[PDB]
Amino acid sequence: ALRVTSPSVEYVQRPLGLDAAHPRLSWPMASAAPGRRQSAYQVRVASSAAGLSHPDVWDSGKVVSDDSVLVPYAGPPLKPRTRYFWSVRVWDADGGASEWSAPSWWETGLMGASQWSAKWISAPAPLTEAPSLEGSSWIWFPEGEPANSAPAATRWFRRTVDLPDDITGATLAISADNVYAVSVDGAEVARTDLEADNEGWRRPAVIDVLDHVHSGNNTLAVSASNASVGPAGWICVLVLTTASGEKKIFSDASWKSTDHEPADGWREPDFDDSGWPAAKVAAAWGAGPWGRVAPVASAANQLRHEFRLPHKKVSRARLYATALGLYEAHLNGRRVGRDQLAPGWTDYRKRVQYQTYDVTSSVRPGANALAAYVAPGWYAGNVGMFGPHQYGERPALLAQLEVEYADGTSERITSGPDWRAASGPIVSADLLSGETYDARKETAGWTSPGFDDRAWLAVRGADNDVPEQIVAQVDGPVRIAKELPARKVTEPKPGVFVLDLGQNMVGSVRLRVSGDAGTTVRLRHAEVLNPDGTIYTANLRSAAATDTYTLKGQGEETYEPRFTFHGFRYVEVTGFPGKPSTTSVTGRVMHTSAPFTFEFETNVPMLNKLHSNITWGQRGNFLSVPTDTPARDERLGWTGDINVFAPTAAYTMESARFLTKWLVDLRDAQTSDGAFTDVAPAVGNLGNGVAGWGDAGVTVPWALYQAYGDRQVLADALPSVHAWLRYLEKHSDGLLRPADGYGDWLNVSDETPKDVIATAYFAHSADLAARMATELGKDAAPYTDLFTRIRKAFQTAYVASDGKVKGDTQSAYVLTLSMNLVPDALRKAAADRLVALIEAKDWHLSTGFLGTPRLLPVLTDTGHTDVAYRLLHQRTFPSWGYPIDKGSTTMWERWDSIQPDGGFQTPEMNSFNHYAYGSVGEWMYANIAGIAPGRAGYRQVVIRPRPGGEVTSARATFASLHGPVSTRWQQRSGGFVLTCSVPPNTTAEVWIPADHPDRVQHTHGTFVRAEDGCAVFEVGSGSHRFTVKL
Ligand SMILES: [Ca+2]
Repeated sequence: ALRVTSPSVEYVQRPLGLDAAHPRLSWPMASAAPGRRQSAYQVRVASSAAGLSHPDVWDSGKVVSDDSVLVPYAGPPLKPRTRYFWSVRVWDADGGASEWSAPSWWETGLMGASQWSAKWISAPAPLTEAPSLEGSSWIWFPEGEPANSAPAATRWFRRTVDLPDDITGATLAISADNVYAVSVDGAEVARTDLEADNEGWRRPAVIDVLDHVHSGNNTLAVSASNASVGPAGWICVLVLTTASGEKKIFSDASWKSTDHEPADGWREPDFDDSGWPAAKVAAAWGAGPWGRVAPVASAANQLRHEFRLPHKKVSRARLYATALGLYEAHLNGRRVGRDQLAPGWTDYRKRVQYQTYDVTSSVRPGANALAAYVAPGWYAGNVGMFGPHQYGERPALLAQLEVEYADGTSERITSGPDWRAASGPIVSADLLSGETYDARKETAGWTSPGFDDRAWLAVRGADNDVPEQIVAQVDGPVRIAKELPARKVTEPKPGVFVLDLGQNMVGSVRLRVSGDAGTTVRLRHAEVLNPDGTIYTANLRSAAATDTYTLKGQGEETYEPRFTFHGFRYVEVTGFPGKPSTTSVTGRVMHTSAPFTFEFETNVPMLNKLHSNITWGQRGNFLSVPTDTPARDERLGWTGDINVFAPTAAYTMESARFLTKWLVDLRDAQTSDGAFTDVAPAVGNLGNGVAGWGDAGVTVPWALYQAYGDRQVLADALPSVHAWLRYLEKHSDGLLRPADGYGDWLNVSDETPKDVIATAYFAHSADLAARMATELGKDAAPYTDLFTRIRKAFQTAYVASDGKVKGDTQSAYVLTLSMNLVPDALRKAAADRLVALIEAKDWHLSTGFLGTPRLLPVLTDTGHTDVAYRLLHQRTFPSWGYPIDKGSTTMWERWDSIQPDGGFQTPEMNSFNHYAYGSVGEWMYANIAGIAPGRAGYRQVVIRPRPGGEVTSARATFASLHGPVSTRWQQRSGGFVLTCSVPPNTTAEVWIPADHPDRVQHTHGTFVRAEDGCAVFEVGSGSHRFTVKL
């Protein structure tokens, strides 16, 4: 008989906090007997597992249908905060019913803003703002009008100040147009450098100076330099904290200045400056050309609330939470959940995602404490190459804890004005810069009741814009999926240790260290090494990717960052007490919580490595949004990159929830004139309307539809697709598109004309829109007609009588053949020419981002699988093999990220972890493993392994929505054997290469025809075997 295995709701088993009005149910089935199809199903939903025999929510009754995947709930409207139990049974094609599936459940979340009574809260200004420059003045030497114009020169400044007794803290905030070097009592405490300056006056530094100040007279001295003729000035505040409040010392006319280089000693207390004139105020803070300049603070503050619960039996407790920023919540001394970087990145003006946690076993009778760290994240911290405060200035928390009692009563505890805040140990936390943690600043016991917080500060209501929508998180929360212990420790310079994790990973480390309180360990993170064995970080650009930990002197300390992440294979450790060992550093690999769904293995080590690298490049960049790179100061949701990689991504991980979520981001960013943006979420004024980039709005829904059969993804995308096509028609001339855009980005000196590219993508988008309309039973004629008209305009403009395409590049042919743009009479000629260009390059590809994903497929489509294998197995540059031979463990941004001479490509743009060239994956899975969808969502699977190159042996399992699709084939002593497993309610078309077609032995299925050297079989579900002996 047929049985239901692993039923799911919205792609997952037992989702907690699901807000869908009509959650989509799936029931993979298993059967030892071949050839099974579903004729009917019946779903029941009830308020308890036992209640399913007499269901109180829904009973579909027996529904005549072969649908078994993503069937929408169609009972009475669902209520918020409710657990729904469900079960399904089916009838096979004979009429026999299965067992009822073992009962399962989903639980709704809050389903709408009105169900929140919590308030947004933030730590108060002393905890979320850096010491500021307000009250201070920009000063210079008294020459002319320095705020307008000063010479390109250095000026010198001194001030002796009498500081109060009992100083407990001291900070210096300082900025200069253009650079400065500041000292206290002759010891330099900070500087900026002329060569490194790029409008550094915009970014004041804040420095702790307690170790250099004392009571009584202290001498401050500053040199400052103006880089060119124009505005000059420098500004500072020295804040001294004592138990009786703050004292501030400003830059102002009480400072002495000189314009002639002073004698040495000029920084020392007893130097004679009595002949130096007073410094001149160039502008008060806020005045001059410099505006309201402020230092940036990025602390992850602690927020907490104690409360009393009744002594009654708890039936259930849930915490719903989110942040404008990032948070980690704690309840009664125990961290809540296992998510990292919650709530993730959305356009916070339009939506923020909330999380739901089961905390039933954490709540207590009597005294309870709820607590959270709250950090800047994407909301307020550095984002890409664009700096901080993209959405707001200060992070905010929203939290609602609901406890239900067995007597039917309940309590609700929320974020609000009664919460208290403290700085705690996380001094700085930034996604790009890293995290700085001082264990001495720990407040032991703060996540537990009975804690003394009388000297904590009242929280404030947040002044953040309220997101339009608060929605249950759609994608899998980022979680640690695995740990990578350090594989070796080197010491390439004295006291500078480099630990190799053996894999370029994304996440952060656990540091174990024992040593004296006050010892500071620094951890820098790198993707690659210099030839001397030191870490190379130039390609990271402005992202420091440095975590700093100061010890509390308490046994074997453990430090695990919370509010940052890096992309790296190597960790450089400085300041370690003694010698780190491999146990000192362990990588914690973080990404979206989605399963891997493709196992692939061949007889060829290099292909197995290529597959590993693909899955590592994908997972490294699947953290909240599909990113271009996880390591440098970028990490943006680049449309081009996911456009090319989506079909491969949908083989190797369950990518439906992740890319569904991202397409919501893309549509949130679509411009008012219908242009898809270059990145989504849209930050930093990057462009829009770019061919092969903005087209992700069409190609990514289609890729999800092909992999999963997800009709809802198409329905939700189609109106944005219409608006995109309308935009593209408006921005074209007789349907020909401008030669603008990125083009075939990072091709190997084989540049395709951008108008050929742009017009090809326009047509392809029209083609896909017709295919979507068709799948949805909508009217496709307008789109089909549009496609027809673009293809004609395209062929006339760029395709010659002999089949030559304008630009005569590898990508020019790849794209036209792929998108069905070459007239059919000329496909042979166009493909012949492609092969000719490959042969001419000594059997190397030349394609960039847009050409590469379609190259091996086009080669196979046109009867050149042998050539595809040649490219695939190629080891010399450019190739997939070239980087692998150089020790790659991910896909690089460039074919030559490490060049053949051994040097690096330009650090201006050179990542070792972009998934784009991993798009070769889909060709391997479809052709070596022989697993491809004949109908959307693998309702029919085409099993067409094409042996070739060095592959004589392959095995694969794809975790489809209908269940596992497996293949295993072997060529040996003349003979071929293929076995496969095809799940119930699906069918397969199997192609078996054979000298003599009608001689193939087969356990199941029907010979239908001979084609291209193989017997073609049609087969139903089950375990099949095919053999060809001689
Ligand atoms: Ca200047």
